[PDB]
Amino acid sequence: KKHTGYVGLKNQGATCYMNSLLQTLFFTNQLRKAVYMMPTEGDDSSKSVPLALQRVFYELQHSDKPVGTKKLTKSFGWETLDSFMQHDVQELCRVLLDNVENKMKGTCVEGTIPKLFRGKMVSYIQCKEVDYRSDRREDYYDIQLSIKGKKNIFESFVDYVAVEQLDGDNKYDAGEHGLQEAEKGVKFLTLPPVLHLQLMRFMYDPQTDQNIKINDRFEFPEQLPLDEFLQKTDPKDPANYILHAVLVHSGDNHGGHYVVYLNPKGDGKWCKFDDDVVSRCTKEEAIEHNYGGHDDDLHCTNAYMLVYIRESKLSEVLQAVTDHDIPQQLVERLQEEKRIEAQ
Amino acid sequence: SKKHTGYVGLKNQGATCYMNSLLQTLFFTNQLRKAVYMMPTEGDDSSKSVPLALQRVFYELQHSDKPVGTKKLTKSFGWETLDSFMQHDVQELCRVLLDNVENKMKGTCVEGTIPKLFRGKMVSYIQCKEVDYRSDRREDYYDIQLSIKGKKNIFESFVDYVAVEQLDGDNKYDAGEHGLQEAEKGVKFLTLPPVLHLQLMRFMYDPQTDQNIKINDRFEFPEQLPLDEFLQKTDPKDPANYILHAVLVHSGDNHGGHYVVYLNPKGDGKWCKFDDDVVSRCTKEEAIEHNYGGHDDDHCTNAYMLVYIRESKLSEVLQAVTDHDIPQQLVERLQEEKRIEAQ
Ligand SMILES: Cn1nc2c(=O)n(CC3(O)CCN(Cc4ccc(-c5ncon5)cc4Cl)CC3)cnc2c1-c1ccc(CN)cc1
Ligand SMILES: Cn1nc2c(=O)n(CC3(O)CCN(Cc4ccc(-c5ncon5)cc4Cl)CC3)cnc2c1-c1ccc(CN)cc1
Repeated sequence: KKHTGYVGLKNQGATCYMNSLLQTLFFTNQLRKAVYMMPTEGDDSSKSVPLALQRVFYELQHSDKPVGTKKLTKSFGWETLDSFMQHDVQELCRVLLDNVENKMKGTCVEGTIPKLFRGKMVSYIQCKEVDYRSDRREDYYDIQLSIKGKKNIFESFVDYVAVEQLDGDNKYDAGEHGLQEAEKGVKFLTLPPVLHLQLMRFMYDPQTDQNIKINDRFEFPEQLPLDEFLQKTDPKDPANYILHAVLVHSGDNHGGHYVVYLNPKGDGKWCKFDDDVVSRCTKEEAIEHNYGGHDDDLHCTNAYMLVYIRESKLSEVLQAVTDHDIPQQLVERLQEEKRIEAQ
Repeated sequence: SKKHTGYVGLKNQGATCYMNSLLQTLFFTNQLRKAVYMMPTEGDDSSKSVPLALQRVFYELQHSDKPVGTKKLTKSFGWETLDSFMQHDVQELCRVLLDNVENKMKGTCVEGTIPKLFRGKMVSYIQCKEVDYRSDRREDYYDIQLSIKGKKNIFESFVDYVAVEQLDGDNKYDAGEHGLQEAEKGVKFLTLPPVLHLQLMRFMYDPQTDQNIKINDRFEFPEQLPLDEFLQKTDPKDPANYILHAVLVHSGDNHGGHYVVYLNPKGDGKWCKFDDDVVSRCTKEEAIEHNYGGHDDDHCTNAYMLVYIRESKLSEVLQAVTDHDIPQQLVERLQEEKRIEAQ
């Protein structure tokens, strides 16, 4: 642990992106502190997902040996390779963050999950020839960006908010106005302090009747200005984002190699987390080397998920955690477990 | 205006002597402020509950741009008259306040925050010279009263504090079975807390007037204070190096004099003067050297209490506080309060 100050997670079976996600959440310090505050007193140790996350986080913060997850995987039910093949990374994030948000209801940290992670967008449909429009505001906790045909994150976001035509056979059913020509789009109302972006790195290919991986080059910046994708900017807080984590997949399949790059303090000092092995790495190894190979090389290593933190919130999100942020009760609970196990 | 410094004052409401000085001192003990916010003040009465009254003063100190009142707070613990404050020393009011919140933090996630911040351990011994008898008393302490008359500075006070006293001749020690014996009395520090409260003995009983008088002698205190040599056993993993945080000052010879506090709230050596409702930036010299007290050649303005913070604990003790550290429940309760009188 002393190489970097950070401890790894055991490779325990094939859980694909799990270890990567767990480190990403662990180093969302404000989330971690909120999780320690959950009132898991009466919870049963084997079935409680909130306690199990407390346990993983406690061990990540204090253990100098790699940390196990078997109680965690048992607690939310994904104990086989199939569970991870049949879910996307953001679905596992939703499973975990939903559990702890519900456990935080009625406590001092209620609402921590929404405040850190959920933004607001509006999706619209506008009829060209008649006076009819439909608006639906929608909350989101992650964004799935299209990469195929796009060179970088900015072009992905341009694509995401682009106006789409519904004419010809596409025509919009406008109800009492009949079939109409219209343009459909989405706009961002807000962006959250912690921004979870998944890249669409598998696409359904009819040729094989199965999904294949997209290995194309796709660039993302260390610093991400997003003000121009809001509907209305705030001069008092520009939507400037800072890269926190790069979740990486090497290979073409669920048998590939999953790792995560983080700079946990947000200072641009990066480490690579490869299950039990954590090592310091260059910024290039974390960012540019995970852009993905371009056509010429004749490279299946590339990012599928990025975490950005709003500039204006970085010091709050990444605020230091001391072991006095872990309640004595929980400390004793987990330390009792260690004594039972070691004998 | 609060924008001068970012800090707001407390109203001068009658003669509460050192109270406003001590409230700012505690408010800028950030780790303690956050714990106080975490207290479960659901069902207590606003005019009866001291823990709720402290939350409310702290909440207003953190959010209001007008000076903050204290009548609800003084009413909740009973000191409504100048006599109430005249009869107690500063550390007694501190003890009253910290006792209330610590009791209220039992069973909660922040249980024990008060001892962790403020309590040290000392051992007091009497050792018989000529017979085999020794009496040892371990004791907790939350504050230290330092003698200043005849001492030039804090180091000489601490030298005095731990100096061995001879019990012989007419002040021989009653050693019980061993009769009257000659012995040596002393004190040793086992631990020093992260937040160190030092009262200077600036009032001494004088036989000439048969009453207490203020001692206005020069007594120097440093910005950095190494204390390792006063520990019975030192720790090479954490030296007892302390950083000056606050200087509580008195002007006059009288409880009718002027009470102010100087703080550098962030511990970065940028000082402000807190003069009830008026907070202003000041130089380091006005906070420290100007409060040493007039050297005889010539001043009744001087420090009576200093707060030091252990070097190794500064970033934890002074960890920044956002409004996310205040539970939404409590915010609503205090905002309902404010609307009722606003109308
Ligand atoms: C289109 N799209 N692509 C996505 C994607 O990649 N991710 C990352 C992973 O969830 C999935 C891929 N792994 C790596 C990986 C494993 C095995 C193979 C493989 N096995 C056989 O062949 N190939 C290939 C790969 Cl890249 C990392 C985690 C997440 N969401 C994606 C979406 C999507 C878009 C909209 C919605 C509705 N809002 C829901 C989902
Ligand atoms: C000896 N000793 N001195 C102390 C002291 O100064 N403080 C600071 C104050 O509590 C007291 C002084 N005021 C300012 C002040 C007000 C009025 C007059 C005045 N008016 C007319 O005459 N004099 C003069 C002044 Cl300086 C500020 C707060 C606290 N504890 C002190 C002790 C002490 C030592 C051991 C124990 C047992 N552990 C208990 C107490």
